[PDB]
Amino acid sequence: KTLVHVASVEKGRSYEDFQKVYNAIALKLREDDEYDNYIGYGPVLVRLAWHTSGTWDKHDNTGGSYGGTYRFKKEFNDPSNAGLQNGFKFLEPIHKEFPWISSGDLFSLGGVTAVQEMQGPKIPWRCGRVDTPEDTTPDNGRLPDADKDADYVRTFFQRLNMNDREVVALMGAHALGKTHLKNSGYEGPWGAANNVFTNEFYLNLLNEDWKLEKNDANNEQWDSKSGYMMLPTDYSLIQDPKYLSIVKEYANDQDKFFKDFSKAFEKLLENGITFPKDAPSPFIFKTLEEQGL
Ligand code: HEM
Repeated sequence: KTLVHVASVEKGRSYEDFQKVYNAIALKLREDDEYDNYIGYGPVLVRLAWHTSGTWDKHDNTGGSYGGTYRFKKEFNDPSNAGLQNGFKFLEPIHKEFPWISSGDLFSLGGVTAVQEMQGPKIPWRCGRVDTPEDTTPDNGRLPDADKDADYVRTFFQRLNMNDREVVALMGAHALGKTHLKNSGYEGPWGAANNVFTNEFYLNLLNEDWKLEKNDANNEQWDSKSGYMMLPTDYSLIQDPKYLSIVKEYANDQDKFFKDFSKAFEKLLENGITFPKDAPSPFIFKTLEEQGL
């Protein structure tokens, strides 16, 4: 048994309307550049898009991006989501200016906007997520643990209908931002260019000299002398021979990584949603830079 969630376009809206929302997000990203010691809000908005989508369960179609349920306190206060309140606060003035967009559409568009504005690939995006009631909020515990191994990771993502290539591609988002000890019990960035979307995550996995250390929360993480870290689950991508081949591919082919990430990220954001056959095609938003804005 699975619920059906049919996409329904916000009434009367079309590409131009959502490009305006895109633009407002992008301009605020530019404006509020001081966030997180000048990393900016790009990374936390990408994380917010993933965590609001990553509760999905293919078996019964519970969770997922459609209902926008992070706005309800059970999901907002998931310990897995610690730190994401910053993303939500960023989006509040956006939602205030454009109150017609659904919460799910906003959270997922925030992630697309962030990736593109950080020079990542275009991510086609579809509208029509519809807010669902508080009792549809999925319980805590559907997001993954970081202390585990490759078998955990593989098994975890089966629940989101992601294969090895999809998983390795999605994990490349760890180029962005950092772990924060008070949020997750891990500390440090994965790389140097952490508000520009690149394939740095894979290059660092393969080329840094990693040491297994304990951080100040008494948790193990892999650290390099350049001041970078990897979670146990990140490092698992080079411990497993199947993941390791894919890491090598993306480390050696920027374009391939961009294309595969774009597909997997859109899929993650669309899991659980039925698009009517007459739905609009996916939108590909222009960046501020492409618009001369
Ligand atoms: C095994 C799967 C994953 C695990 C265990 C995991 C774990 C974590 C942890 C522990 C943090 C640090 C949070 C903090 O302390 O602030 C984090 C941050 C982050 N995650 Fe992942 N993650 C996974 C997959 C993903 C995926 C699939 C994406 C997106 C496609 C993603 C995007 C990010 C981003 C952008 C940040 C940085 C946020 C910031 O700097 O505020 N993660 N993740």
